Amino acid sequence: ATLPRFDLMGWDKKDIADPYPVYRRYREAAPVHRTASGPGKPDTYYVFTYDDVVRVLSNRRLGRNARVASGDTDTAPVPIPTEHRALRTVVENWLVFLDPPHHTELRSLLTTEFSPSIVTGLRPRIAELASALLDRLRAQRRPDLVEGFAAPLPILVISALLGIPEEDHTWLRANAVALQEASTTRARDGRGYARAEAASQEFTRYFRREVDRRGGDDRDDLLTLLVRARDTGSPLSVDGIVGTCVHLLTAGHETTTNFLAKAVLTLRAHRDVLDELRTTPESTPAAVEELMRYDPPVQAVTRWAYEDIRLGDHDIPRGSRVVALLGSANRDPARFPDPDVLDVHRAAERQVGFGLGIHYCLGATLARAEAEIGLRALLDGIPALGRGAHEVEYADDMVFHGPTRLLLDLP
Ligand code: HEM
Ligand SMILES: O=C(O)c1[nH]c(C(=O)O)c(-c2c[nH]c3c(Cl)cccc23)c1-c1c[nH]c2c(Cl)cccc12
Repeated sequence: ATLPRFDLMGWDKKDIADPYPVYRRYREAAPVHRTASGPGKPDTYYVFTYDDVVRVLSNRRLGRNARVASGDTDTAPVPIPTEHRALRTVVENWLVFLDPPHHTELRSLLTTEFSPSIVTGLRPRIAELASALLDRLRAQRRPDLVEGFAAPLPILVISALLGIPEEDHTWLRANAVALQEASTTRARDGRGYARAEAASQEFTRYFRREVDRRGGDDRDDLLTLLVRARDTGSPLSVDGIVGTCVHLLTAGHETTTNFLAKAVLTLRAHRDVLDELRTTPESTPAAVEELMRYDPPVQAVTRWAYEDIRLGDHDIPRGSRVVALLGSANRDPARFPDPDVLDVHRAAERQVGFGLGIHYCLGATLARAEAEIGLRALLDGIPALGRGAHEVEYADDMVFHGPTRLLLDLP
């Protein structure tokens, strides 16, 4: 061919921070790129166009279980190495890696807790949190927008939702990042799953203690809602409740964090727009839509073929692993003219940064509230947000994509 074998492993720092040119070349050669794996194994098909990505997350034929796909069984249900138990029992229990019917029942029991009406009555407390955070972060030496803002904001929001102390916000962040070392795009090199294993163990005990405490008080809070189901005839285990808690805690912030951080890098690289938001507050909602498609926090999601399927001009055999590049789709010229230009005026409801299909983002509404509000606080809270320079460090993560830390500078 012309361009080489494609995958998401082992990227250099500078391409992680700006992979769009990579997605562009490959996308221009072919909409799908097959990447074999060997002797009796499944190849991976990477989808780069918007239309194909939509089909992939739409198809009732692409599931989340590799072990269901292969008909094999010496195969893990979740992409977690068998030797690691705690880790593995917590990831198997994530709604995201679930297929109907189980997934349907769990999403339904959960979905009512993130309603537009609940989110609306939360906007005030989310605004108040963000402000107080910018206060502590301001009286500080070498402020880091991530650990000092983008990370604790959504953590405080989801933690109050679950029913756990805010005082643990830093402790929750640490373990979350440690656990995150298990996603498929990271190395397994030097200290692989090791840290993710210990992170899983701490969360299991931590949450186990919580659930064991339910029937003292009972407030409205996910933990109590869950344990209530189980005690009144609902079919779910502690391993189910525990994983669901970890799943929400992580799903509840790691994406919001990466979005907030990358939203700052984007605006600083587009001062005309950032200067627009500062002067015109109502533009925020529209801007959040663009910032979202321009540089989405989730660059890749995977599905598994449960029977043969034809995507693009390739036939994807039952058992294949399919990867939908959300970041590539969002910059597909076939659907977003001038994909590299930050244009807040283009029509919304097209960007797939929140996914699509039955696994669409459970807290999309909440997420969008934290983004609009959080961005606001930044725009109004840090006048020099777009001035001077900064220093950023991206993580070795192509799934949860975004800065590990983002430093700005003081007055
Ligand atoms: C701007 C921030 C956020 C972004 C960009 C985002 C993006 C996504 C994407 C792309 C998926 C699909 C994954 C797949 O198909 O494999 C997803 C799933 C999910 N997200 Fe969000 N998310 C965000 C915030 C949140 C928040 C704040 C919560 C907490 C309420 C949350 C909870 C979930 C859950 C539970 C799922 C799995 C749902 C299922 O499997 O049916 N997310 N998210
Ligand atoms: O590692 C992957 O390949 C992966 N793919 C997805 C996906 O959804 O397609 C995820 C994932 C888990 N939770 C998610 C949420 Cl809440 C949003 C978007 C993606 C994910 C993950 C993922 C994130 N963190 C993980 C950990 Cl810690 C273990 C195993 C998988 C993941």
